[PDB]
Order: sequence, then C-alpha cells, then structure tokens
Amino acid sequence: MNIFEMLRIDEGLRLKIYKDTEGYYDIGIGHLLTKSPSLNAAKSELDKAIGRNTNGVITKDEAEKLFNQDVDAAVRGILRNAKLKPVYDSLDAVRRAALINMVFQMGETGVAGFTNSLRMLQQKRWDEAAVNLAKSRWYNQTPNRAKRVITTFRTGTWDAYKNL
Ligand SMILES: [Cl-]
Ligand SMILES: [Cl-]
Repeated sequence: MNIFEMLRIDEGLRLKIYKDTEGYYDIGIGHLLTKSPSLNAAKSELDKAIGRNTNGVITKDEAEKLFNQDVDAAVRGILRNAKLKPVYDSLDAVRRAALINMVFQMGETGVAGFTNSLRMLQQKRWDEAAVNLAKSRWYNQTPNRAKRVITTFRTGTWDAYKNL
C-alpha cells in the first residue's frame, strides 16, 4: 500500500465531472475543480486543467496525471508549511501517508488548524491524537474515511486499508 493506492481507495475514480461530498465540483481522483455552483465554471476550470476542450469528460490517463500533480502538490505544501513540516518530519512512513491524505482532502490550511492533534502526533501520543482528531467536523462529515486515516495514525500500519 502506498499513498497513491490509499487515496485512490478513499476518493475513487470518476471520469465525468461530479459533485463531491460537500457539493463542489470535482473530477478524477478527488481533483477539486471549483467551489462555485456553476457547471460551466467547472467545465472551464477543467479544460484549463487538461489543456483541451474536454466537454466534462477525461480519460484515465488524464485523471492519473491530475492525481500525480495533486499528490506532489500536497507533499510540497506540507514541506513548505511551518506548522506541518515539523510534524511530517517527525513521523514514520505510514503515518506520513496519513498526514498527506488529510492535506489532499482538506488543504494545508485546514490541516494546520488541528493544532492540538498536530502537537500530540508530534509527541507520539497516538491514542490521544486519535481521540482529539475525532472531535471535528471532518470526522462527523466523512466518518468512514476519517476512521481509516485516524486508525492509520493510531497504529502506524495499513490495517484500515487492507481488504479494500
Ligand atoms: Cl490543475
Ligand atoms: Cl466517509
């Protein structure tokens, strides 16, 4: 299992513009196009992202390309963020993948806001961090997904994902 495989399980794969859990427009493997309510705004961002008149549809390759850019950007965003980098550098490989998952999902800014949890993770207080992470809108909105990432941070293993 690796980050790619992990996120591909959590986000799925759709080749046509779709609404995410929050009502925004995405395409591919959780690639956010626009937060705006217009399908046109979305088709426009989409063609601009792919570099061609897509007409709301892309291929698998195209989806994977966006995905690759999105993971890379997540990592790069963690590394340039003053609150995140330290956390990330203190973690083992599996748990680093759990932090990238939350960043890809919610943005660097969103994550950096989990101040108390970040500190606990940094301290290696697994169970405490898990309980703290759970007290969030994130967990309440997408509990199944949240449970997987939290277990990942709690255990340092890919158990929540083996079987999927
Ligand atoms: Cl893009
Ligand atoms: Cl969920």
